[PDB]
Amino acid sequence: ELPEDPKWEFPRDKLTLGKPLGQVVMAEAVGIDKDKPKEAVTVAVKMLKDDATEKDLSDLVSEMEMMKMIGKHKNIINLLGACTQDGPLYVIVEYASKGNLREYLRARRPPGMEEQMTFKDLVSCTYQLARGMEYLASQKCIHRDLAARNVLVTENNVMKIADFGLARDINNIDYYKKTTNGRLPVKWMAPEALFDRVYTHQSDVWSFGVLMWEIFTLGGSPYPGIPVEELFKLLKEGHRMDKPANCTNELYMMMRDCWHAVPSQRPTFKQLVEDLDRILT
Ligand SMILES: Oc1ccc(-c2ccc3c(-c4ccc(N5CC[NH2+]CC5)cc4)n[nH]c3c2)cc1
Repeated sequence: ELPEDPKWEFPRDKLTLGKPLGQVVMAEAVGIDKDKPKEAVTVAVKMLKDDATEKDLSDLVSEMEMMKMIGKHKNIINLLGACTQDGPLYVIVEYASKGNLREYLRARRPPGMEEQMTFKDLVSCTYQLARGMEYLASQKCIHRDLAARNVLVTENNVMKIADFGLARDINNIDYYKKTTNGRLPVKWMAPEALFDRVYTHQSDVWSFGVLMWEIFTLGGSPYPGIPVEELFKLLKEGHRMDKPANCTNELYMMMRDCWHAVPSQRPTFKQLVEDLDRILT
């Protein structure tokens, strides 16, 4: 069924599938690193469950193809290889030993809210992620699922944009389907995505604002106490989240600018990068 692409193809005899982290498992990939071709490199492998749908398979194939076209960056989980032939589809990606940003932040919370993090650590985290999105945007990629749970942290605390399952080319949003943007978590979605069936880089900027609010609240849930059923109405009425606890007015203004009603009046990722560098220096 799946064509050949031997630049990306990786032998199935050299992949030992370990414990779970579709389903993702810890694996050892012997010779996946070009410069050390005998050593067992720890990677992440995404595959189908036994109860998978036709959509699950085209989603996974779509995700793989997306990660080949976007290329290489410090602040995105990078495609390492793929087993496409002669058995189950395996999509092989970088292992990030400290897991998702949400649990990473919640675990480092000071006591009494129910290694700790500095203001600068939270600004640095946001800045890493803005650089990741500046690259993705420049590669014509819209992510469509920016959230803390879809950021992974490496052993060295590097922030990696993950879960390209919903990612598209900019020119591959269907204005002429009702179902377009139907599988995006609504609490992270720009209103134009919710309503008008569009999605631009400026839709991702809105999401990145929500990610910022998650970062500065140390892994808090957006619109606390507000059901997704009521959020649609509160947004068109112009509701916006209030400032996180130890967060400066400045970074709150940044979140608020990401949540402008008009997509083209929101800042670009390039502008967020410039501004976050000045605050981090
Ligand atoms: O489409 C997808 C592509 C990649 C991944 C994915 C998910 C988890 C990981 C992980 C990962 C690494 C460590 C953890 N841990 C959390 C901390 N203790 C146990 C290890 C969890 C997840 N590394 N790389 C990944 C890629 C998920 C969906």
